[PDB]
Amino acid sequence: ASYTVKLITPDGESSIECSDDTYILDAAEEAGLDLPYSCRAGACSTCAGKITAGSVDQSDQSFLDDDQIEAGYVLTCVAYPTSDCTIETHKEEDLY
Repeated sequence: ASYTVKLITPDGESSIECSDDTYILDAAEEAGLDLPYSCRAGACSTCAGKITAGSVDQSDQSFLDDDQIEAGYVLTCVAYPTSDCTIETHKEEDLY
């Protein structure tokens, strides 16, 4: 289970279900492009999850995550409960 739903990085559709916390670019962006999560908001743009619509950060607080509990749009590389992960175009390095 876990790590299986859908994501999309330089390696388009990736599988992620994070039914055990995590999801972070590590699940996808690292499954094929290795990129740990730490820089924190205001430090990078690699974690631009486009509609994570899955991993529920929960501990958003001041740190960026999902806006409140469902929005990969922000740096969601530090979520908490993860009811399925859905990050598309987490960061195409262009922002079409």
